[PDB]
Amino acid sequence: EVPLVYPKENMGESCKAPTLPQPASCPSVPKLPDPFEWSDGSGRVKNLADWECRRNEIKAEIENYELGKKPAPPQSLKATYSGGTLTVVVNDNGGSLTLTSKISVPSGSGPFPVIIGMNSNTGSLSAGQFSDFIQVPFNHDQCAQYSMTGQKNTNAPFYKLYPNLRDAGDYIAWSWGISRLIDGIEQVKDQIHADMNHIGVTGCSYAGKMALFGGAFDERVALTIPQESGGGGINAWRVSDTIGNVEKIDNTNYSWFMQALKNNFNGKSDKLPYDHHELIAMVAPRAFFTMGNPDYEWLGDKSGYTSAMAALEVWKAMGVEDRFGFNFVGGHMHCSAAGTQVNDVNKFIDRFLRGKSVSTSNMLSSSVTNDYNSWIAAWKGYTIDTS
Repeated sequence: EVPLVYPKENMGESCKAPTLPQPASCPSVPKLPDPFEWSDGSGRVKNLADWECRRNEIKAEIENYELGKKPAPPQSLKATYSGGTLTVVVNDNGGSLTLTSKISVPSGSGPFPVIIGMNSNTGSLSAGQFSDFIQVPFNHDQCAQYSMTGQKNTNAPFYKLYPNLRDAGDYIAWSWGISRLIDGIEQVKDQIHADMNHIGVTGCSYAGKMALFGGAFDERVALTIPQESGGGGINAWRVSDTIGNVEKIDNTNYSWFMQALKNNFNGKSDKLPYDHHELIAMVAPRAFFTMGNPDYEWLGDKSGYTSAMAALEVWKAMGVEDRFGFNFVGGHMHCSAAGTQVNDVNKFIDRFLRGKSVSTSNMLSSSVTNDYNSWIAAWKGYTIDTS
């Protein structure tokens, strides 16, 4: 079989860093870059061990051009569970940072699957969809302060611990904090009966982008569920440039992302060696399900829909396309899932987090349409050898 999840945050840390051309020497790839093409233009992924390194090239490209580098695991990490609260103490190069979450543990001997919500248990999905889960809220402000002015708070605890990261995007702090939570859950696992092979992550809107980066950048996340992530999330920068008045390089904020993206690629997103379809593909071969809301134009769902279809090619290539699913539909308020969305994702929570043999074969339901073949025609229908 193809792994559904991995024991380590990054199985490909041993891979060789890709070439990273200066922005002005970057080729103009006007449609969506080829996710299987090595960063140096020298061919295409062949097997699973290759995909891990291509995943790490995508990671390195996203870190280099728009987020900043996720720190490696810290030198020291101590987690404790007392009074319903998990507290995680991080030590690295003479600094400290502490995370604290009020978690809720199901009754019984276990083990229990895990759901990490952004700023809440279960995020913007209902507690009922995870009534049988360990529920761990990620209080993101304990790493970087959420805000919607395009300005950064360099005194937040992450930036105090890595002061030379004050140019990095806030999404790299948040991804790193989610990986520190999972570190602490691992440490206390036998005490709360956590099943480390069934951890999910979810959030909506800004919290949707947070969940996308969080699970893309951590291979111990067995199901990544961004909800209405919009521009800067599942949406491709390129396609969002072709539609109008959406979140895109021109108007997003440059504290969550690096100012370098605007300065080097605004009006020239064809020059990016990557796009966000490959951010989604960093989750492959693990399970992925996302929700759209075309009723809000600011989310740019034609770009999200397009980029999701592009990402699916990576699951197809590995013969696991039933681990990828979405649902685009209107008729619901932002961050409150439509009825069909609650049902669709519940099939994914059952199979990939609860372990039931539900089927998930073709859940690509969307009231949004777009010429997505136009964006992926060059590279498409590739396949990878799975041993």
